[PDB]
Amino acid sequence: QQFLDVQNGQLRLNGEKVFMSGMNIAWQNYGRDFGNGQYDCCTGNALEDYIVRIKAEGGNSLRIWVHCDGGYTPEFDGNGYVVGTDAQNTMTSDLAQFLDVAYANNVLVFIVLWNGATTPTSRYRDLIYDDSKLQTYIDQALVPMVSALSGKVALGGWEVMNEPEGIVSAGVSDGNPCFDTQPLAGSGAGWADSIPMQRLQSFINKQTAAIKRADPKVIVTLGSWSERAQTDQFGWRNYYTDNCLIDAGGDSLGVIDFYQMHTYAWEGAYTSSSPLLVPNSQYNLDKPNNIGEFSQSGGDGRSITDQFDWAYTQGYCGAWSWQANGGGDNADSFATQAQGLNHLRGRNDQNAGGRIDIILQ
Repeated sequence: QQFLDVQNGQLRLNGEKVFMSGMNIAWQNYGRDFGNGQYDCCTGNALEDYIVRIKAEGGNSLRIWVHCDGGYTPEFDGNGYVVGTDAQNTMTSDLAQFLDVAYANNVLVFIVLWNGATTPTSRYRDLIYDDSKLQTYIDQALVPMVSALSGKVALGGWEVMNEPEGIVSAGVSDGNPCFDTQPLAGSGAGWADSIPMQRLQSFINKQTAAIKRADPKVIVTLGSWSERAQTDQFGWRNYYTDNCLIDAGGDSLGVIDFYQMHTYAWEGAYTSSSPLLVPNSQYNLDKPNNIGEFSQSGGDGRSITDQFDWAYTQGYCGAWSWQANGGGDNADSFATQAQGLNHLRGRNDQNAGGRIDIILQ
């Protein structure tokens, strides 16, 4: 049995280079889609409809978020130790149902545990700071879930945290360059909290390692809010290299498989080092790279088709637009995002992004 993997700096499925073309969902009911019987009562039909509608437009993948700010899941006891994925222990079965639908539609699913783009709830923040509590998350929620889901063919990968740089203390010197955030000074990082980089990296490293012990074939990614935290080129730094994650968390297995840069324009202009403006090779990375979020509305005027085209032709392993539910600042409509999916449908230039029309059988 074949699952999505990485070789020779390429994303591959079975023999073949593949490109992940799709949308961030990123949720239906934010932080309340999976777990606590929500999928069967309330969210499952809407969520499955996104899978179908994405595939119908020619996409082959999606990114979806689960715990978010920790406000609903996972399930914390009175002292902040985690006792399970959710109060009703439905999360795993809920995701199972979602993944079975994805398989039936030949769509690969990328699952994001935590959100770094909003301020954490105190129980979630405490997992970042207290390893004893984090280990209960790992043992009581994450490992059992990951293990149980380890045979689902449509599970493309896990992602510990969306945009850790939202909650990082930016512009702070350190003797260890892995923990030094001076390259992020003036970037707008740290809009939601000021947690040290080392603690974010450790949190990531430990959970990544735990996912890979529970499922030794699954890939893991980590979506940074801009290129500024995932390249050592252009004056930036790559905070999620094997060496930095291991330096922070101590676990040799806690390494990611593909880099993922999000990109949006600020005051109507992208950075000159935006992944929608430079070819992925200029980042000189040791893993493939996915443009994991972007949008036409959150761009500089270029069209959604221009953006998917750039990702496909200039060295990236995927492109996920923001976002299928159409909601909030910098979200495009589903219809707009569909135009980009349409544009990549049927492509299979192995010298460029590779196969779009994937078949999971």
